[PDB]
Formats: sequence, structure tokens, C-alpha cells
Amino acid sequence: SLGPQVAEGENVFGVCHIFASFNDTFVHVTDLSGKETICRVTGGMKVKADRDESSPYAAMLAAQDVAQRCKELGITALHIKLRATGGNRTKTPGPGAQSALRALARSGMKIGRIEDVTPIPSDSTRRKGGRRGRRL
RNA sequence: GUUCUAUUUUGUUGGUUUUCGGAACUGAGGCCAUGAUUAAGAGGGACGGCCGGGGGCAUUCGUAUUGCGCCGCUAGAGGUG
Ligand SMILES: [Mg+2]
Ligand SMILES: [Mg+2]
Repeated sequence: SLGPQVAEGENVFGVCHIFASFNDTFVHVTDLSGKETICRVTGGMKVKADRDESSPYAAMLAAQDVAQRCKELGITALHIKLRATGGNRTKTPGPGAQSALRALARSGMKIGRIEDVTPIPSDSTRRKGGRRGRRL
């Protein structure tokens, strides 16, 4: 729980995988390989109503909790892998992406590289909904 | 040339054969200014270099989706106005 044994003067790097969907936000810090989870706080566990799971306020609250727990383990800098739902469905990142990443930059973390890892398909299976679409 | 063959021919009655005309076939010739309109801003075809998500058969690659196995940390995740 103390963290890495290393002298100062260098950063130790983790990676946060941000999943900014339209229904909630996942802030999920892991090591370089991605195999070891270090802290996963979701935007939906910081609100009392499930209408606000995707709120930018929840994303800000989630990132602050992740950053504070990240400081405990000793990680100082993060690489960003922004991600929308992607795949067959919509590919634009949700409202929580902007606020979740801004919080990590204001909570003492150091931002490394930013990349987009949304899963675009070469072509996927037929999409949910009728031929007439989701009409309302 | 061959065949069939009308009738003028032999003084007046009978027999053959020509010529003579009519019909047919056939051999060797002369000659034509000897004999085929052009090649459609019609078409068919051949030929030459290309061109194309045209067609059929086989092969090869891609991420995504779903499902399963293992590993990590966690209490929520999904959807909706
Ligand atoms: Mg229906
Ligand atoms: Mg309407």
C-alpha cells in the first residue's frame, strides 16, 4: 500500500481508461500493461438517481476519488485512453469525458499521452432498431 | 454432223435416195469495250492496345459482435424523458 520503492526525480506511470458512455462514466486506472487494476470509480456510484450517472458532475467526482486513491499507491502520472461505446453503436464520447479528464489535471496528477481507443469496426453486425429506426 | 420429218422434183399408175422446208440433239469455232454499282456519320464480323464496385468459381485478410477459459480490483451495471 506504500507504493514503489524509488528515489524522486522521475514519475511513475499508470494508465486510466475512461469510458464516457451516455449512461455513466468509468474512470479506471491500471498499470502500463493494463492487467492490474489499481482504482476503478464509476460515475454512477457518486449519485443518488440513475438519471445523473452520466452527468459531468459525477465524472468530476469520480476522477477526484480516483486521483486521491492513486496518490496513495504512489502513481504520479497517467496516460489517457479515451473511449466511447463505439463498436456497432455511437462513436462520440459522452458528456463526462471533458469533466473527468479535467479533474485529473487539477488533482495533482500529471497527464502523459492522450489517445482514442474507441472500437471502430471494419463492419459490424446489424444495428439495434428497426429499418425505420428508433422513432419517437 | 445424227435423228424424226412437211411436200415443190422425176409425162400418166408403183420402189429407193438427195436437195428442199419444219422439229430435236450434238462437235469445233468468231465475237461482245464480253459479263460483279458503290462501300451508308446502316449493320454483322475479324484485328490492336486498353478500360470497368460487369458475371461465375476458388483463395486471402480486417476490426467489430456474441460466447468460453484464466488473471486484477472492486459494488454496482444496464437501459430511459
Ligand atoms: Mg419493435
Ligand atoms: Mg418527430
